[PDB]
Amino acid sequence: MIQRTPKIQVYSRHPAENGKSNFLNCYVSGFHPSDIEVDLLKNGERIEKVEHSDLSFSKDWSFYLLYYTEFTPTEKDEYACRVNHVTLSQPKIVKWDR
Ligand code: NA
Repeated sequence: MIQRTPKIQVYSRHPAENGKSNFLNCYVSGFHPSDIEVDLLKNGERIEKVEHSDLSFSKDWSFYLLYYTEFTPTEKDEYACRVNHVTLSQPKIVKWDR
């Protein structure tokens, strides 16, 4: 058996074909086992509608998840990604910078 704690990165991107659109992204990387729970949060509340959840693996024991959706951030709102995995004794919450 092998188990590996996910690396978690939270960031925003504008698709170049539609620059007015903005996406909030949580990239959860290099984890094992694949069992996982991942949410985007707005002001502590789970965002229910997340349009994209893309899972892949490299080696059989290394998984990668890109979890993202369109959003409209204001200066006041706080966004975060919350991840639960067997390697994390408590949920890990990573704040979006900006
Ligand atoms: Na856990």
